[PDB]
Order: sequence, then structure tokens, then C-alpha cells
Amino acid sequence: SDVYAQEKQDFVQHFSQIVRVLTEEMGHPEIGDAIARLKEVLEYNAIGGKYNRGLTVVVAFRELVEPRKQDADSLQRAWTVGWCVELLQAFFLVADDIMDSSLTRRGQICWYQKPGVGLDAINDANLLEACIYRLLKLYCREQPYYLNLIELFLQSSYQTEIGQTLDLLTAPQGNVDLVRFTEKRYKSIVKYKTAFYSFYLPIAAAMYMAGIDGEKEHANAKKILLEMGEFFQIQDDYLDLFGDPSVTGKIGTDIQDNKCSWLVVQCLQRATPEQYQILKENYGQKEAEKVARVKALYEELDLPAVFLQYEEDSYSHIMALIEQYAAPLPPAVFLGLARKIYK
Amino acid sequence: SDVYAQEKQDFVQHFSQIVRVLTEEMGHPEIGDAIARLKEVLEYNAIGGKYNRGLTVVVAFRELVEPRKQDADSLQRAWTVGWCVELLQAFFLVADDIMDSSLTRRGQICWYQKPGVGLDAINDANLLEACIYRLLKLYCREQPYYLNLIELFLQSSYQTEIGQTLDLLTAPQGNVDLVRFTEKRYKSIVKYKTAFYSFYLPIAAAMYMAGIDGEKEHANAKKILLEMGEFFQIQDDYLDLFGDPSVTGKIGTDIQDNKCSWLVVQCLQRATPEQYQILKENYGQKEAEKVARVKALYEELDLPAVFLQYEEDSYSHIMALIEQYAAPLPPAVFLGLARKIYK
Ligand SMILES: Cc1ccc(-c2cc3c(N[C@@H](Cc4ccccc4)P(=O)(O)O)ncnc3s2)cc1Cl
Ligand SMILES: Cc1ccc(-c2cc3c(N[C@@H](Cc4ccccc4)P(=O)(O)O)ncnc3s2)cc1Cl
Ligand SMILES: Cc1ccc(-c2cc3c(N[C@@H](Cc4ccccc4)P(=O)(O)O)ncnc3s2)cc1Cl
Ligand SMILES: Cc1ccc(-c2cc3c(N[C@@H](Cc4ccccc4)P(=O)(O)O)ncnc3s2)cc1Cl
Repeated sequence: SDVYAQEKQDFVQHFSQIVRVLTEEMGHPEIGDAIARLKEVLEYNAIGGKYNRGLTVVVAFRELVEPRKQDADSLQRAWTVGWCVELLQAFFLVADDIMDSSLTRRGQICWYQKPGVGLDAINDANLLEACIYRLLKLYCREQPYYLNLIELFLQSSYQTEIGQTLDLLTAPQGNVDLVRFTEKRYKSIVKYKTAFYSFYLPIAAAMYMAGIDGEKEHANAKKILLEMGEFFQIQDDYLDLFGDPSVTGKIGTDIQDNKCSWLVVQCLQRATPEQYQILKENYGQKEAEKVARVKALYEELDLPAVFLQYEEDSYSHIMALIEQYAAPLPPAVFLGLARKIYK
Repeated sequence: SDVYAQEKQDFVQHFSQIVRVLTEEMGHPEIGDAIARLKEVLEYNAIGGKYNRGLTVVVAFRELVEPRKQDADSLQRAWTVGWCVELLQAFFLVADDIMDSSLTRRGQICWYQKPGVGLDAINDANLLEACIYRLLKLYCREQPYYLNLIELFLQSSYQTEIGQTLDLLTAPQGNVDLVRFTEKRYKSIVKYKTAFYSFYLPIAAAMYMAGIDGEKEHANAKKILLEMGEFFQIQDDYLDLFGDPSVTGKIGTDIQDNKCSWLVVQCLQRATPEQYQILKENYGQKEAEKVARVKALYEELDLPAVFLQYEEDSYSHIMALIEQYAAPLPPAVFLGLARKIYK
């Protein structure tokens, strides 16, 4: 019994309540059609993932709040904030999929590729962001942690946008970018692109909902959860190329799109001058033959083997960090995450 | 002496302070390059308009706050919130210009058309939105009206996104859309697309900064300022086609892009069955010959003459509304706006 698997059904049943509430703007019929589009956008975009971000809010809330203080209303609010993290994710996916020229995401066609959508998806993305603060207001405005949450969601959006900015600056389309594919850069991107919103946001949200706002207590959780995010994104980079797309649900574009991948960084640290030139001639181009040559060089440098060795050392390191920095929180908050992202 | 013309210089000099403060993330050098991109985005996007939104915050603040309560610090905060409205505008412009396939805006090439930008502009737009809440925090977090402002900016973003959603649903590319070009629809779009953020937001912001949070006092200002926004957008639609682009600064795309324009609505209300078919065969297509045929039909129905007659009746109506609903606020708050948007 994973604490996630158990709390999942109740979380998904709540979604209908989220949608019913964000569409009922019933005293405003003039915008009826727009609420219909909003409903379509949520059903397509916020559904069909494993929900691990939002569930993490709901799990962590159960582990942190004295069970006497778990009234039906307090639960609603945890389900909602969890959903708020999912909406945040759906905002970044919809928009990132346009920017990266993605085909597919979680097994179906990307929202912007659906006929009759295209660049209108920009506006659709923006609405998904809007919906967060509409829910925080409708469910948490009388709560003492309300402002803390609003500030947490916006700070998380700013840091992800900063991370996306680095990702894009490091990966100019059409140009040879290998010079700027460094470890220092790589760590910076993933810290800001992924780690803050995927790991810190959901735990931090639950922490606040439990009246734990201590600056040192948020610093210490952050110190664990950012390293968890670093490993997670390194695995996302690994699976972008070597994953099984009946599992990953998406096609890898990192080579064609010219991304500062963990893989390309590792490959640069190991290449002969000769191998550098294979990579230089083949990386960052839409041609299937050139993406194949890169995968072949990665496999010749046994990077999948280097990834397996990093997944080992990372697990040990992360565990040593939960020793150092979990207290006073139940270690189970952290361990439940580690269980979910190391197979 | 327009109260706007006078307060302008001081407002623009402040911009350098906005940029210095949002880039000084000086204890975070790893994201240096991203702050550089942020700086470029602000200089290109938030500069070269007439600033009327943001100035309206600063004017209204002077008219509403007892001059004893106008300390140097209280001014900084008014300049900042004003700038916050400008950043909001710059967010919607950058993104709307991608969606509408705009060439130019305020006399220069659209940000997304600049070589090496393209769809990365989506992320750039998102950062401009982020910057608002970064400034509200840095300048207003200790103020009693802080939450009121955060809620005001987000509500304004949601209503604009709803309005954009209606605009897009009413204007499907490739299809004949004349059926859905009604007055009821037209008014709904502009209320939500333009009026809330262009008129209500800046006055409402100043009102809050002056401790005026009364529900009836915000209802009454809103009642005036939304009708001002309706007229403003009807004039924006008129100038989209009949404007002087050394004045308007932008090329009109409303015909090619298939927009529920005031012009197309008025034209539909007046056409012979025959003229309907000219419009039906020529509206919503990229071909210069078909956009020319539409302008010719508009000119044959003396719509520019109908626009002049509406600009008359609107001015009278708006003035009768400031009679009814300005109190207890100085009428000058409202009149200063009317002066700025009727020539
Ligand atoms: C979460 C997690 C998931 C998978 C692993 C794996 C480790 C490993 C392995 N490790 C050897 C070392 C190794 C061998 C080949 C390639 C990389 C490392 P060992 O340390 O001698 O057991 N050899 C073959 N397959 C595997 S899978 C470790 C962890 Cl901590
Ligand atoms: C904060 C957070 C963010 C994302 C996740 C995800 C985990 C996961 C997954 N994990 C599987 C395990 C796993 C499979 C392959 C590689 C790594 C872990 P599970 O054990 O079925 O949950 N399999 C597919 N997609 C995802 S997304 C988990 C968390 Cl706690
Ligand atoms: C803010 C503002 C800006 C311009 C106008 C104009 C009105 C008008 C006009 N009005 C005539 C009526 C009219 C004539 C032709 C076309 C439309 C209306 P009138 O009422 O007899 O003076 N005839 C020619 N030119 C103009 S410009 C009115 C307003 Cl209150
Ligand atoms: C809330 C708000 C939003 C936008 C505006 C704008 C006004 C304006 C303008 N007005 C000129 C007058 C004018 C010119 C043509 C048509 C209408 C008014 P001005 O008198 O020089 O300020 N000329 C070009 N662009 C703009 S944008 C003003 C406000 Cl008080």
C-alpha cells in the first residue's frame, strides 16, 4: 500500500467538484461559451497524468496535521490546493508543448496540435493559470495561510519561467550550442525549471496549510526537495531518449530541439575530439538520421550505464539529506516521494 | 495642462528603478543570462506606448489621497502600481500578437517576429505577468491594501482571458462567422477583453491605495469605467481599419483575422441581402483584394459617419453617468479619462 495509491481515487472524484465550481459564473450567461471552452481545456489538459504533484499536497497534509484537525472542510481545501498544483503543471505543459513543437503528451495529441486550436492554446494556458487563484479564493480566502499560498504559487511560476528562460537561451534553434552545455548551467536550469514547482511547491503548500511557516523549517525541506527535483529531471532527460513511450507517454524532442540534456552534458565530458565532431554535426536538427547518429554515440559511451550508476549515488545522497534535514517533519513525507521517483 | 501630460516624465524616469530592482537576483548569478533576457523583454515591450493606463493609477492617486498623506515613499508605490498595469498590458500584447499573427505594434516589429524570438515570446509574456507580483511584493507587502491589489490584478487577468476566449470562439479562422457577429456578443467581448483591465483596474488600484474599499463605491466607479472601456474599444475597432498607422502605430488585421468588430456588427445591421453576400465572400481571408472589397462596402454604408454619430451620443451618455455615479469621488478622476479618449 503506497500512501499515494490509497489517496488517489478520492483526489480524482474531487475534479468534478473543481470543474462544477469554476463554471458556477452562472449569473454571467454572456460568457457561457467561454466557460464551455474553459471546461474543455481542463478535461483535455488536467486529466490523464499520474497526479503525483497534487496528491503530494494531500499526502503531506495527512502526515503533518493532527488527525483531530482533519474535518471534511479541511480535506476539501487539501484536495483543492493539490488540484491547484495540477492546474499549474497543465499551464506549463500546454505552453511548453507549443514552444518545443511537441507532437504528444500523456499518450494523446498535444492540445495545440488538435485541429481548431493551434496558437489559441496560448490563451487556454493562461486560463489554466488563472483558475488556481480563482480556487485559492473560493476555498481558502478565510484561512490564515491564504496569502502564504498565493505568494507560493506566484513565486513558483516566476522561478519556472526563469528556468524556461535559461533552457531557451542555452538551446538556440538553428545554431551549434555544445559550448554552453556545462554541468553548472545544467543544474541551474533544472533547479529553476522543474525542482521548485514539482517538489518544493506541493510540500510547502501542505506545510503552510498546517501552520508551519518557520523560515528555517521551509529552508530545510527545500534543501531535500530541490535535490529530489534535480534527480527527477535527470531521469526525465534519460527517458526523453531511452524511455518506453507506452510508459513516458510523450516523444523525445531534446536532440532535434537542441536541449542542454543531462545526456548531452555527460556525452561532452567523455567524448574524444573525434566524437565531439559527430555530436557537433548531428545534434539540434529535425532530421531522423542525425538524431539516430547521436543515440548511437551515447550508447557507444555507455551513458545508460552511467545513468544507472548516478541513480545509485543520488538515492544514497538523498537519503543522507533526509537524515540531516527532515526533522522536525516526519521523514515519511520525504520517503514517500523517494519511493515514487526511484524504481 | 492635462494632469496626464504633467505627471508623465516622472512616471517614465521611474522605469529605470523598476528594471534596476527586478534585476537586483544579484545573490543568484546562475540565472544572470535569464535576467538579461527579462531586461531586454521589458525594454522592448513595456516602452513606446502613451502609458495612459499606468499614469491613470498615478493621477487618480493624487486626486484621491489627502496631499498631507503624499510622502516620497507613498509616491514610489503609486509609480510602481502604475507600472504594474503597464506590465499587465505588455503581457497581453506580446501574447495577443502571436495569436492574431500581428506584424507591428507601437511603430516597431512585434516582439515574436524579431529574429531569434518567435514562440519563445510565449515564455517572455509569462515573465512580464510574473514581474507584477514581484513588484507588488517588493513595494507594497507591508501596506494594508496589498492583498486587495494582488486580488485586483489576478481578477483583471482572468476577466481579460475570458474576453480573449469569447473573441477567439466568435472568430474561427477559415470559417464564415457572420451569424455570430451580434451586438449582445460584441458588448460581452469588449466588457471582458478590454474594459476591466484598461479602465477599472487602474482606478480601482488607486482607490484601494487610498483605503477606499467600499463595495458600493467600487460598483459605482466600475459602472462609469466599463462604459468608457466599451466606447474606447469601439474606437480601437474603427481605427483598426480607418485609423492613420503613423498614429495607431499598428496594422489592422480584424478583417483577415475574422474578428467580431464593431464595424462588421454595424455593417451586418444595415446590409441588403446582396451586400451580406459581398461581406460573406470577402471577410476573414488573408487576401488584400478581399479586405479592400469589405472597406469599400463599409464606406458605401457610411459607417465612418455612423461612428462619428455614436462618438457624439456616447460622450453625452458617459457624462450623464459621471453625474449619476461619480460621488463621493472627485468627478475630475473620471473627466480626466474622458478628455484622454474623446478627441
Ligand atoms: C533505484 C535504483 C534503481 C536501479 C539500480 C540499479 C543498479 C544496477 C546495477 N548496479 C551495479 C553497478 C553498475 C553496473 C552496471 C552499470 C552501472 C552500475 P552494482 O553496484 O555492482 O550492483 N547493475 C545492474 N543493474 C542495476 S539497476 C539502483 C538503484 Cl538505487
Ligand atoms: C513530485 C512528483 C512528480 C512526478 C512524479 C512522477 C512519478 C512517475 C512515475 N513513477 C513510477 C516509478 C518509476 C518508473 C520509472 C522511472 C522512475 C520511477 P510509480 O512507482 O508508478 O509512481 N512513473 C511515471 N510518471 C511519473 S511522474 C512523482 C512525484 Cl512524487
Ligand atoms: C468627441 C467628439 C468628436 C467629434 C465629433 C464630431 C461630430 C461631427 C459632426 N456632427 C454632426 C452630425 C453628424 C454629421 C455627419 C456625420 C455624423 C454626424 P452635428 O450633430 O449636426 O454637429 N459632423 C461633422 N463632424 C463631426 S466630428 C463629436 C464628438 Cl462628441
Ligand atoms: C485608460 C486609457 C487607455 C488608453 C488611452 C489611450 C489614449 C490614446 C490616445 N488619445 C489621444 C486623443 C485621441 C486621439 C485619437 C482618438 C481618440 C483620442 P491624446 O488626447 O493625445 O491622449 N491616442 C493614441 N493612443 C491612446 S491610448 C487612454 C486611457 Cl485614459
